[PDB]
Amino acid sequence: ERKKIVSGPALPGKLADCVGTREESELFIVEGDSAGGSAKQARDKNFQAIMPIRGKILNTWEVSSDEVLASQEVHDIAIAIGVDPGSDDLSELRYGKICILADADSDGLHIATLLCALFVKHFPALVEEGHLYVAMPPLFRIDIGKDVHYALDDEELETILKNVKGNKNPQITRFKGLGEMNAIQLRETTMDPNTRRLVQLDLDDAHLTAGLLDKLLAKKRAADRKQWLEQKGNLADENRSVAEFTEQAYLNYAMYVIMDRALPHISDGLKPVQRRIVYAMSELGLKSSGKPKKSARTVGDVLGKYHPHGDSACYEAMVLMAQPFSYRYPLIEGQGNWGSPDDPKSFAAMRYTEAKLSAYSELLLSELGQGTSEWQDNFDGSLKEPITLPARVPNILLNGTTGIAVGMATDIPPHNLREVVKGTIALIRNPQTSDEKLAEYIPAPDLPTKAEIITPPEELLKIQTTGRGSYRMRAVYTIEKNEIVITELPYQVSGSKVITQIADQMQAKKLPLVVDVRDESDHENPTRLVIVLRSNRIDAEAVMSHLFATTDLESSYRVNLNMIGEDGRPQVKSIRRILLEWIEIRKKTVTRRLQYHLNRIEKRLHILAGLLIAYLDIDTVIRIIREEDQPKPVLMEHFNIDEIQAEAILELKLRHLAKLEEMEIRHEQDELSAKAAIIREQLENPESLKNLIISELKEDAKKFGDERRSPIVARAEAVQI
Amino acid sequence: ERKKIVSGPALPGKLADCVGTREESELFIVEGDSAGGSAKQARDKNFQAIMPIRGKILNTWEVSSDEVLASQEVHDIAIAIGVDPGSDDLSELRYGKICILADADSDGLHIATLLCALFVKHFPALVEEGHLYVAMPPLFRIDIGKDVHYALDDEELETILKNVKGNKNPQITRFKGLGEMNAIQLRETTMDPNTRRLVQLDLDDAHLTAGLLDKLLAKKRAADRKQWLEQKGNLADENRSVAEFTEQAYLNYAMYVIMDRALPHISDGLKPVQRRIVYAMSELGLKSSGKPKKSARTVGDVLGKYHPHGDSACYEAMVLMAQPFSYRYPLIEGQGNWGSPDDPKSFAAMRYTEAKLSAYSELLLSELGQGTSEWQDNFDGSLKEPITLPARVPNILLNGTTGIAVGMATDIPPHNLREVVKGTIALIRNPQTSDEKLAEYIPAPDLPTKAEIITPPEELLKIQTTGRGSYRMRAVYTIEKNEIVITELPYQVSGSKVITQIADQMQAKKLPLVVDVRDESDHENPTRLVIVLRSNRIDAEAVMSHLFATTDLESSYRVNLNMIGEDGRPQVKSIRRILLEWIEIRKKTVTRRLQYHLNRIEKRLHILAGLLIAYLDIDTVIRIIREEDQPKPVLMEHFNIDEIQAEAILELKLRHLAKLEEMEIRHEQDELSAKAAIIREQLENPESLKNLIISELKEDAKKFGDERRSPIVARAEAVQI
Repeated sequence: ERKKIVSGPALPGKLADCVGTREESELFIVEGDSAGGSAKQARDKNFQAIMPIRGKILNTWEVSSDEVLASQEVHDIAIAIGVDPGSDDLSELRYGKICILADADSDGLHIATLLCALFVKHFPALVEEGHLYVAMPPLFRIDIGKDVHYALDDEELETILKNVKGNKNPQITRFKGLGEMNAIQLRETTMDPNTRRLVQLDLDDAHLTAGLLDKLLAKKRAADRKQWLEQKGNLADENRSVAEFTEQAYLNYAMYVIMDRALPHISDGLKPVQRRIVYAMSELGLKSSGKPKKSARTVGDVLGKYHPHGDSACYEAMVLMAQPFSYRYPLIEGQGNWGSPDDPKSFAAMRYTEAKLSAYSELLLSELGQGTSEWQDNFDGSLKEPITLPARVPNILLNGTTGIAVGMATDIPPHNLREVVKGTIALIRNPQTSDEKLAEYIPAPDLPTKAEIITPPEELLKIQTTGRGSYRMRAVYTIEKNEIVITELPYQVSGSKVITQIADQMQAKKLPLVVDVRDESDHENPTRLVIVLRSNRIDAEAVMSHLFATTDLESSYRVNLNMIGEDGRPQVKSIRRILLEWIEIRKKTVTRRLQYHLNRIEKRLHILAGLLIAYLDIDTVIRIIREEDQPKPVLMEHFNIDEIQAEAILELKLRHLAKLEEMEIRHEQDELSAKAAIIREQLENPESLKNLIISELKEDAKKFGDERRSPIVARAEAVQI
Repeated sequence: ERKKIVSGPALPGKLADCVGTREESELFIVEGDSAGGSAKQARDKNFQAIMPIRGKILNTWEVSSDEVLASQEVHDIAIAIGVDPGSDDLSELRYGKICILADADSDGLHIATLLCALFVKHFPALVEEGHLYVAMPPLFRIDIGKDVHYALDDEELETILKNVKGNKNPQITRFKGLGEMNAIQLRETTMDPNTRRLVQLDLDDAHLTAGLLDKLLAKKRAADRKQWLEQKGNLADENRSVAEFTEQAYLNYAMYVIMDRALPHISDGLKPVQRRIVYAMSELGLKSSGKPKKSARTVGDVLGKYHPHGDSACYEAMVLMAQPFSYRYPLIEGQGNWGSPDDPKSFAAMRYTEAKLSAYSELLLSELGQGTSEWQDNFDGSLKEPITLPARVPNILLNGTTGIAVGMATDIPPHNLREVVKGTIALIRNPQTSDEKLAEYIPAPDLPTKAEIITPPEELLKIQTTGRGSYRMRAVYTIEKNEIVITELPYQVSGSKVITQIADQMQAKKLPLVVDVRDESDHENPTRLVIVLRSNRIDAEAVMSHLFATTDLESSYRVNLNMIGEDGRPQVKSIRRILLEWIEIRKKTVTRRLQYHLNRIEKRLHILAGLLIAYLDIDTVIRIIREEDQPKPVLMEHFNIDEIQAEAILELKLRHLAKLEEMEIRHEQDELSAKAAIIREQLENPESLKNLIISELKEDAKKFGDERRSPIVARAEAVQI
C-alpha cells in the first residue's frame, strides 16, 4: 500500500501533471538530466504528464513487493500511476498509457530494462492490460546542410533520402541521445501521437518472461547470464514482447560496458579508450622520435573527438600505459611525475606531465594507413576511427589487462615479447604444437620487475591450458651484515605498504629480531627496502620466510584469460588458443597490407613506363612544354601516354626533367617489378604468406624485444611465527 | 607533546627517511600527487628524507598549540621533525634543514604559505634558528629542439641563452609545476646541493611577521585582507624574510583564484574559462551562421589548449552562457537539452548537446584579428591566447556575473543592451552626467524573464551609486475563474520548487483556500503554474499576497558590483564608474583597430598604384610575362615599380590581367583614399574618435539590442497569513 493522496498534487515539483478522462492521458517516465527539461516543454499539457527520474532506478527484480516501496523512486512511481505494487487492482490507475522515454544508447537501454523489470515484477496487471509502452527514440539522424532530420525506422530513412534531390550530400548517423534534441524535435519524434513511434509492450507468457528476466537480472543466474553473453555477445547492436525488448536492450548495455571497462579485443589487446588514446596521439603526430606534448593536449583531443566520457577516465588510462612499473611494454612515454609503485594512483595532473607514443607503439600503428583496418564513425559522425589496430605482435599477452563489468572479469598478466614470438612462430609452423610444448617457449608471465615467480611448472601449465588459476611472486633480497636488503618487489606491490605491514608487526611485538625498517630507495637505488636486524648472528632467511608468509613480500595473482575474440564474443581462452586465433587475424591484416602495396607499386610502374618513354625523347618533351599553351594533350598524342602519365611528366620541374636519368628510372622499375612479383606469390601461396609473417615477427622481436625480467624459481613454502 | 617514538620507524610508509649526523640531514616536505614519486627518486638517501603530503594542510594560524596536534598532517610533521608545537626545545630536531618543495603556480604558492604559517605559529624557534628553507622551483623553462633546460633565475637564463649558438630558436616559458619534471631534472633543479637554489627563511621581527600573517590568514582581518587585495592585486606575478615570501605567495594564490572563480575583467565581462571557451569556439570556426558541433568538441579543445582544469568546470561554464534563462544575451547556442529554470544544473552531457557561437558573441570577437588585443602564452607555451577580448559593448553589465573566492564576492545583474548603450553614449558626450541622470537611461537591471522588479527608484539608485544593495522581483499572473495563472517567474526561481513550497503549506493546513497546484508548462506555455482556489468568489490577490510573502514567487537579489578594473585591481564600482572606465578601454581598442586598418589600406593603395601603371601599358606587361623567363626584374626596371608591386601584377592570372579595368582600379583607389583620410583625422582628433564610437554603439544597439523584459513596477508589500 502506497501513501494515500485524496487532496492536493501528486508528487508536487516532480510530477508535471496533465489536465485531462484519464484513459486518454499519458505519463512519460524520463531520465532527468538527459531529457527532463526538454520533455516538459515537448509535451501537450492537456493529456501528457512527465515524471523525471535522476539516473537509473534500482534492480527490483528480486526485491519482495512487501519491501519494494522502501525505495523512493519506486514509491514515487506507484503514487504517480495510482497502483500498489503486487496488486492487480487498476481502478485507481491515473493514466491510460505509462511510457518509458529513454535514450537509444547503452545507458538508455539499461534504464529501459530496469523500468520494464519493475513493471513486470511488481505491476504485471498493468502490463497485462496493455498499459505499458516504450517511446522509441529515432534510429537515424540525417544532416542536410544546416537541416537535421530524424528517422524512427528504415522506411522513414528511405523516404527522407529519396525526396531530397539537389545539391547537398546527406550524412546519415546512428542516433544516440535524446539530450541532443531541442524540445520541438523531441515532440515531433517521441511525444506527438501523430508522428511518434510508441510501442506497446506485451507480457505474453508470464512464466517465460520471468524466466528470461531471471537470467538477465537475478543473482543466482550469474552462470546462465555469463553463458548467454558468450553465446550472443556478438549480436549486441505496434506491439512488442517485453521479453524480447529487454533481452536486446540489456544485451546491448552489457556488451557495451564489458567492452568499455573489462574485456579487450584479442586483435590488439586494447579497450576503446586505450585504442582511442593511441589513435588520437598518432593523429596528433606524437611519434616517439619527436617532442612530447602536455598530456592535456591528448586528453582534450580524445574527449573532443573519440571518447567523450570524462577527462579523468581518459587520463587515468593514459597514465597506466605510461607507467613502466604497470605496463610491461609502455605504449606512451614522456617527462613528468607518472607516479610510482609505492602508489600508482598518485601522479601529477595532465597539465604538467608530458606524453608521446613509445617506439613499441609502432607495432600497433605503423600499418594503420595501409588498408589493414576496418573503420567506423566516431561518436557524432564527423570523423572515422579504427575498429581495431593492425597489431604486428600479440600485444594482448604482452601488456595484459584487468577489469570487470556485469560479473564478467578478466585478468591477463604481461608476458615476454621474445618468448611469445617464439611460441607464435612455433604455432604458425605447427598448429598442433601441444600446450606442453608451448610452455617451453612461454614458461610463465613476465612482469615489469626482477622479483621472482615461485609457482611450480605444472601449475603454470594448468593456468595456460585452462585460461584460469593463480601464480605467486616473491621479493628479491640479499643479506649484508645485519641487514636484509630488498631490491625487487612483486608486481603491483607497494614498498610503502610493505614497510607499514612490517612496522605493524614490530609494534604488535611480533618481530623482536627486527629493530628498524628503512626505505632507502633513491635514483642510485630504484627499490631499496632495508630490514635491520638485532645483530649479524640472526638467521635472516628465517625472518624473510616469516615476512613472505605475513606481508606483500610474497603475493598471489589471479589469472582469467577473458577477452573479445575475432567473432565478437567474450570467451576465456588458453594461451595456445589465443595465439592461434591471433595468427589468423594477422594473416588477414598482412594480406590486406600486401594488396595495398601491390596497387601502389603497379600505379608507380605505370608512371615509370611513361617517364621512360619521355626520357627516350627528352628534347621533344622539353620543346613541347616550352612552346605549347596546353602541353598535356600534345604529349599524350605524340608519345601515346595517358593523362596520368602526362601529368607526372609535367609535374616534374624543368630542372628535374633535365636531371632525369634513364638508369635511375630503369633501376626503380626493376626493383619495383621484383617487389610486385614477390607480393603476388605471397598472396597466392598461403605457405609463403606464413614465411613472411614469421620473418617479420623475428625482426620485431629483435628490434622491440628484451630479456625476461622475472626469473622463475622454486622456493620453500613460507613459514610464519 | 607529540606521540613518542624510541623504537622503530618514524611514520612508516609515509616518511622515506635518510641514513645520515642529523645536522647535515635534510627533510623535504612535498605535495604527494604532484611530486611524491619523483622526489623520492630524485633525493640522495644518504642525507635527504622526503615526506609527501596529500593536498594542502589546514590553516593553523589561529589554531591553539594545545589543539593543533588534532590534525594528522600536523601531528605527522611534528613527529618527522622531532619538535613539539609551541616548544622552543630543539634538542630532538631530526634534520638540520626542513625544506618546503612546492610548485611555482597558484596551488604551490598556497601550499608554501600554509606550511610557513604552521612553522611561524607553532615552531617559531625552528625558524628563528634558521632551520626552515624553501626549495625554489625553476623560474623559466627553455626548449631547444628536443632539449629541455631550466633556469632558476634571470642570470641562469642569460647564461643558457648566450652559450647556445647555431641553428635552433630557443623557446622560453614560465615554469609552473614540478610534476612536469622527471626525477633527474627534479634532482638537478631543486634537490642537489651543488645545483639547487635553496632559500633560508628568516623570522626577522616576529611581531611584524605575525602582523603580516594575521592579515593574510586570520578571520578577523577579513576587512584588512580585502583592502590589501584592492591595493596590491595588480602586483600578483641566500636568505629571505618569511613575511615577504608568504605575502607574495599568497597574493599570487589569492589573485589567481579570485580572477578564476569570482571577479571578471571589466573590459569584456569574462573570467578566463569563459574567455577561453569563446576564443576556442572562434578558432574552431563555430560562427553563428554555420552548423553547431557537439559541446564535447569545444570542451576538448579548451581542456587541451587553454584551460586544462577538468571537463566539468569547462562544460558547466558553457551551459551557463547557453541558457536563455541564465544569460540575458547568450554567448552560445545550439540544439540539445540545456536544462531549464526548474533546475538549471540538470542538463544533458556534452557528448549530446550541440554548441556554436551566438550572433551576439560577434560583439566580443569580430575585432580580435585586427590588432586590438594583447596576447600571452597559453598554459604550456605552445600557443597564444588573448588576455582580453575587444568588446564592442559593456558586456560586463549585460550578462553580469556571480562568484566568490577568498572572501571576495561579486554579484552583477544583467542589464538591457539598449538602455546601457544610451547611458554609455550620454557618458561619452558628457562625463559629468550625474548618477541620477544616468538612472533615467538605465533604470534597473533587466532579467531574462518578464517577471517584475518592485524595488523603488530611490533604492535602485543607491544600488547603482554605491555598487551594492538588493532588489526584489515578483512573479506575474492573471486571474481566470477560480485559478491563479502564473506565466513569469523571478530570475533564477524554479517553478518546481515554488510548487513544492505551496504544496507544503497546503499539507501544513496553512492554505485552506487553495485546493490544487498544477504545473501546466509546455511548448505552447513556456511557464504556466496554476493555483486552483475553492471557488470564483475567493479574493485571489489576497492569496497571491500571502504567497509573495512566504514563497519564491517574490525573491530578493544581492548586488555587489565587484570586478577587475583596467588597472588589474579588484574594486567595487558604481554603474557610472564602470561605464566611464569601459569607455576609456573602448577608445584604446578602437584606436588600435583604426591603426590596423590604416596600415592595410596604405599597403593596398601601394599595390593599386602599381596596377594603374601596369594597366596604362598592359600590352607591354603581357609581352614581358609571355617572353621573359624572369618577368619580375624586367617589369620592375621598365615600369619603375618595386618587388611588392611586381609580384601583385604577376599574381594575377593572364585572364584577370586582360580583364583589368582602369576604372575599377581608380574607383578602389578613390574609395580607399577617402577611408584613409577619415581614419587619420579620427586618429588625430579625440572628438571625432568619440563620434565614431557613438555611431558604432548605435548600430550595435540596433542590430543586437532588444526591448526591456522585466518591467519596473510598484507593489503593495506582501502580507502573510
